[PDB]
Amino acid sequence: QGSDPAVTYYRLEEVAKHNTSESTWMVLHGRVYDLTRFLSEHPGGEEVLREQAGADATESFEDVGHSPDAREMSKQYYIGDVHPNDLKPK
Ligand code: HEM
Ligand SMILES: [Mg+2]
Repeated sequence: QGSDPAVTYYRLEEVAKHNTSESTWMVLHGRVYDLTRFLSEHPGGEEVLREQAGADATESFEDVGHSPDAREMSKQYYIGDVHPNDLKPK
């Protein structure tokens, strides 16, 4: 019922738990990225990620205007999709 076996799903209330330097997950465009090993290598700094860790950071991501290389760089951190219950209705 909407459920691709190829896709692990994470509820947002779970993603919210990963908001620490020990484990930082973040949501971008309906997708969940584990950025823990990425923190120190993010050119915009750790702080800006930490401040939005455990949440949907899509808007902030897009407003900064990340580069194509930045988008390509994010893919290795993809660990699953946001549970459909927690996606916008429209
Ligand atoms: C939504 C949370 C995020 C925020 C708030 C954020 C914010 C920023 C800011 C403020 C800068 C500096 C502005 C500038 O370059 O002039 C920056 C640069 C950069 N960010 Fe992020 N970033 C986020 C997520 C990510 C992710 C997931 C990746 C990919 C793994 C990433 C990759 C980069 C790269 C490569 C740069 C260097 C410039 C470019 O290639 O765009 N960022 N980021
Ligand atoms: Mg490329």
